[PDB]
Amino acid sequence: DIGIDNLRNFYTKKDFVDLKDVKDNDTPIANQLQFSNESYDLISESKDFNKFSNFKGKKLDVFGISYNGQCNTKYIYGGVTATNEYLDKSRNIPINIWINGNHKTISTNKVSTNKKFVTAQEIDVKLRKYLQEEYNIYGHNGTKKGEEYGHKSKFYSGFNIGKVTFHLNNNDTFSYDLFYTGDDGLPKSFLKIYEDNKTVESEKFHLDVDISYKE
Ligand SMILES: [Zn+2]
Repeated sequence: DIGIDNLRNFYTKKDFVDLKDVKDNDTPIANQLQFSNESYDLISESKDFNKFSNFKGKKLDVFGISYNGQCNTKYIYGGVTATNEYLDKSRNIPINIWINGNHKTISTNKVSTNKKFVTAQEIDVKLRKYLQEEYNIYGHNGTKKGEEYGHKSKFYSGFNIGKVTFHLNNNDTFSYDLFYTGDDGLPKSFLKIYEDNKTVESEKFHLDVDISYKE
């Protein structure tokens, strides 16, 4: 299943997109923003055409996972925020985690943001990299961390079921499946979850994470 190696690589090894104060190119394309550098163009795709219209030609930040495009292009789903408000300090997002039923609470510099409104993508990708580093959820993390959970899953890990829930202060929520591989195991499919360019107010949410196994 190609999705095993692609989740591991795209979430936990491949460098995230992280652009600050970059100008969108203001093309006529309604569903795409575009950011150029000397070697390639990054195209962000979204279904939030109203947001994209407001962002055309503006100074923006971009964060998330890109995947290769033809010739001189790379793609990301969403990932875009307005460069107008930032917190004074990065906020480490509190994480309530249940690991095979056992609960703990943690915060870490590894899951943090200074954006007043952060994409869900930025937080999720940071979180999954942290979960891989500490719990080896996708297997083959290259350290001894998470050996205690074993290697029974198809990832060579202790886990094959999991969820991240964004828990907003008003007890609205939304969730992503930590082991979703899309229709074909390819990033162009599984990253499409981020195409809404959903954001959250960084000071006013926390994360609930559940990871477990069923044979
Ligand atoms: Zn909660």
